[PDB]
Parts: sequence; structure tokens; C-alpha cells
Amino acid sequence: ARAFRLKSYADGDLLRELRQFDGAKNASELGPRAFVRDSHRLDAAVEKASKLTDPTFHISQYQLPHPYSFGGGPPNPERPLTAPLISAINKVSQRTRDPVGYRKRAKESIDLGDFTTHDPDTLHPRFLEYVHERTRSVDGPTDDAMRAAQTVFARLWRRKGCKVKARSLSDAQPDNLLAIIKKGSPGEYRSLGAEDRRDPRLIATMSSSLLRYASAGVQVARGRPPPGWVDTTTQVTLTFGKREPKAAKIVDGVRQAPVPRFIFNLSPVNYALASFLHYDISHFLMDNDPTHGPGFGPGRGRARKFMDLVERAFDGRFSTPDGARLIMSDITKWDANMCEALIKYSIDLLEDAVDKSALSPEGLATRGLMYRVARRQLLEKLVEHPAGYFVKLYGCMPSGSFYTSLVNTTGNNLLVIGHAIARAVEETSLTHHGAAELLADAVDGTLISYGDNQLFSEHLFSVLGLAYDPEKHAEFLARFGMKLKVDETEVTVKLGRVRFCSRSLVRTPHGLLITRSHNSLFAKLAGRPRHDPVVDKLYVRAMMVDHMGTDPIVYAILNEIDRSLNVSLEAAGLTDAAKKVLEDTAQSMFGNREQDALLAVYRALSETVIDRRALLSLHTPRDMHLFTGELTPAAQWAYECTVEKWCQYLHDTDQEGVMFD
Repeated sequence: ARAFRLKSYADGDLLRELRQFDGAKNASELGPRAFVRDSHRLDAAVEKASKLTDPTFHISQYQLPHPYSFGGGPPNPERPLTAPLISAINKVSQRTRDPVGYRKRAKESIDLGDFTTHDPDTLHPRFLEYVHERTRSVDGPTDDAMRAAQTVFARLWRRKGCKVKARSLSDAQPDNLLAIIKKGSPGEYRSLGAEDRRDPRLIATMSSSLLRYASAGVQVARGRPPPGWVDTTTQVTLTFGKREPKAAKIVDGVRQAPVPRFIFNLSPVNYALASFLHYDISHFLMDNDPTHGPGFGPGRGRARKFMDLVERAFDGRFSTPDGARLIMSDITKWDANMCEALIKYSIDLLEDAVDKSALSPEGLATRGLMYRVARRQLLEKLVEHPAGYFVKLYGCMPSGSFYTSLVNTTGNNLLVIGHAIARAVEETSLTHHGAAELLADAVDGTLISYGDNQLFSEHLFSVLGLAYDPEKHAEFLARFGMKLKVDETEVTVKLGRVRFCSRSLVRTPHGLLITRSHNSLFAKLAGRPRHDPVVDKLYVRAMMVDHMGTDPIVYAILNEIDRSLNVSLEAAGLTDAAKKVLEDTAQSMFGNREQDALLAVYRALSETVIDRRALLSLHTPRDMHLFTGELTPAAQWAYECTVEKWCQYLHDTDQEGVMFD
């Protein structure tokens, strides 16, 4: 495809120039669920950016003769699991403490549970959240505290033994590339006939798109100019809108169906540039950085960093020993309001961690050009809006980039260390260096973020002689274009309201135990659409694994649903829907969606019954077999726990907060 330039420059002129191109098909699609172009999906967003002095979004002057976008539509109306769910709730609820209150609280989740799918006609209103004012930089004192915070994490990573080195171009040959690549969507190369990132023909294109930087770098070390493409090469991103269970909202008396969350599909060429540069720093933070959420998993010991934080702040008690509180930041539309200012701090910090020091003059120069492009493509993306036309987007962080967890996590962490350095400087006699020194000792074990998901102990602000102010905190993130909902930012001292990534922790007599709200289940089961009754049986069993049989109410409920689906999971076929269920469970429990993990999960779920003892064996730390034989002393306590002793215990220990919300 060769692009053509349009006449105008203003978004309102460019909009009207686009109506003449409407009705075009994707051309890789026949039927009614195909894609058509509709410039009117832009109307709302163009209008919103008229009133902005620096909008995040511009219509691109270059357009293609056919869209690349895919069509689609709504999902199965049928919700075959909520019938057994309400029935089984009725049976189990009787055994709880308040059986009519349990039923009331469940109907809220069950009645508001839906499912979202890719459909460009449902998707375009989501893009309006990404249309706001840009924030290319911040003011004096903010930048001071922010760079002060980068040196907090500079020190943390070195103390946690960062020894990360830049790869050589050796590792860009096809077979060495295969190492750092992971099974994903092949982007705009799905039109040449590909379906994964690990196609042997794609791995070629990726390997070329990395070596091409060598010529340039050689040039740049002869004091010559690099090629022009180093400053221009832009790749096309595609938009999607994810298939996930998402909840309806009852705004003003109507059941507003859920607006699909936004997905990007970065060219595998961008994926290789990111992987080559920042894979080794990601998988270092994953393994050794107490504040790096990503890689978090509910079971098999993959929740170490969540529990460390909590067992440091609670020292065996059900409420903190000091007054010191826990903070759980609710930031609205993180992915849409991730600005340029913060993306810059986060990815620059991540590139520092890499040791360039073993690099040739040509090699240094070459990595320099790779990083220049990667940084640029991180700050300004060429996206095909679900109208079918191309759009310039200046810096957001939607899911589907290699960087989405890496950069959003590093960003939320810099925000709170940055906010706290900025308070310390203005409110006490601490210097910038003075505060950054105290926090580098403090933050090991008192902060953890997984994108917008954030949990930290007030001990952070204590070693500065301050108390956490959710009001001064929202002001700081105001400086970056982020809205901290002070009403929903949970501050507490009660173990039962401490929550990271939807998971709670309940102190049993012999140890801590991970768990999940009852809402989440009842809304996911209420939203699951009709699949082959086998794949739906697998779903219930994937849920059962998710909850690691901690709650005997949840196990009782799920066991009923499971039994009500009278099919045989034995020798079930790897349909595509069944492989989806296995892949997800193998990501949360193993970390890899690899074969020998998919098999471990397949063998586990395709047994005649899944008993609570097995599920509780997910608690006991590992590192194939999903389940083991040994229960932790705390798991074994929960095994001997009935629905009635559970409801008693949570009531006596003031831990009923783990059951709802």
C-alpha cells in the first residue's frame, strides 16, 4: 500500500475530506460482520479536540486507500452460567451468617455482569478518553523531585544487584531473536498471511529491521549523518477493544452496556526494537525489584512481593501495630491519561539501568539510534482509529505494547516517590538528595505497583516525618494530568481491606492466605457467554483454580456449578476456545503460556472432579505439575474449615472485608 496526502491541515477540514472515502471494505473480509469505513466515528473526537489548545490527537494528513481495521460485532446473548450460579448461591447462602444479606449483595454483581467484544461501532467512544490536553513536560520543582525519584530507583536496582548489559547485534540473528520474542498478534503483517509473531518469515523481517541500524550507527561514529529513516520511520498501530468480562453500569436508571477497553497491536517490528533494548531490564525488575508488580500471580509463590509488603506492615496482627496506614491508589483512566512527561521519566530511567559500557564506538552509536526510535514511537503513535482512518496520538499507554506494564509500573512508582520527595523538600528541612537518600532505604518493602494498580505503606511518608495526605497526593498527579479519586483511594489499617490486583489476604491461625472477592466471580460467571458446554465447564474450573479453594463458600458455589455441567472433560479437544482457557490459567499460575505449562493445566482441569485439597495446594510455593501434595500449614487450616467456621473466623478476626469488593 502506498499512501496519499490529503489537502487540508485542520482536523475539521481533514474530517470533511474523509467522507468521500466511506464504505470501503477491509478487502480481507466478506459478509455483514466485515469492516466498513465510517468517518463519523471521528466526529465526537474531532469536536472534543477543537476546544483544546494542545490535543493528544490529530487526524493524519496521510491516509491509505483501504483500511486495515477488522470488523466484528456483539457476543452471544446467552449467559448459560448464571442459572446454575443463582441456584448454587441459594444453597450455599443458607450456611453463611446473613443468608438474605449475602443474597442481596450477590444480585448486584450478577445483574451488572456483561462481556465486551471487538466491534468498531461499540469501540470508537472509548477513544474520547484519550483526547485531552498534552503534558509534554512539568514545571521546575516537579522535574526536580521526579529526577530525584529516578535516583531512588537507580539505587534500589543496584542494591538489588542490577548487572544488566546491552545485548550485542549477535543476538539479533533470527535464532537468537527467537529467545526474547513471545507469542503475540502479528499486527499489520496479518495481511501477508501470518497469525503469530513467531512465524519463521516474520522473524526474518524483525531481524532485518534490527540489523539495518548497524549501517547507521557506523555512520554516526564517523561523524557522518545517519540515514533519514532514523528520524522518520513510523509504524502503524491497529485498534481493537478486548474480549473480556466487563461489568455493566446502571447510570441514571439505565443499564449502560460496557464500553470496550482499548487494545493496540504494535507492529512486530516495534516489538523487536523494544525487546532487543529492554527485555533483560524487564526480566530483571520482574525477578528482583520489590516494587515491580508485573509477573505477579495469585499462586505457586508468585505473590511473594505482595505478601512481603503486608507482613512487614502488619507483623502478625490483623490491624497495623503502629497507626501506619496502607494506601491503594485509584487513578481514573491511567492508560488514557499517561502523558508524555511521565513516559519520558519512566523509559529514560529504564535505559539507564542498561550497562552500555562494554560497547564499541559503532555499537554505542547503534544502540543510541535504536533507543531514539523506540523512545519516539513510545511518545507518538500512528494509530488506525475504528473509523478506518489514520490518526496521530501523542503519548498514551494502552495495552498491547511491550512497554505497557513495564512503563506504566515504573511510572506509578516514580509518581509516589516523586510526590513524597516534593513534599519533604517543601514541608521539612530535607534537601532533594536528603529525601532521596531516606526513601532508597525505605522503599524496599513498602511500595508495589502493577500499572495503575498501586499499594504502599504510610511508612514511606513516615521516614520523612509526614503523614500521607490523599489531597496533596492528588494535586501532585494533577500536575501530570491524572485524576486521583480521593473518595475511592482506600486508606486503612485493616488487613481485610488491603488489596493488590483484586486479591486480598486473610490471616489464618498458621499463616497468610491469598483470596479474591465474591463479586468478581459472580460477575465473570454472569458474563460468560455460551461456548461449547465443555469449554464452559473448563471455564468454571479455571475460576476454581483462580480462587485456590481458600473460600469454602466460593468452592461450594463453584463445585455446584461444575457438577451441574454434566459433560466429560476427558480427552477434550484443543479447540481454540478451550486453548484460551488453558493459556490464561497457565499465565497466572506458571507465568509462561508455554506448551508444558498448557499441558500441566489441561491434565489438571480435565480430571473427573477437582477437590478442594488440590486447589489449596496452589498456595504452597513452587520453583510439570499444576497441583502438588503438600499444603502449607495455613492451607491445611483452611482445608479443615467449613462454611460455618469460615464465616465465624472472618467475623471474629474483623476480616469480613475480603468477601465483597
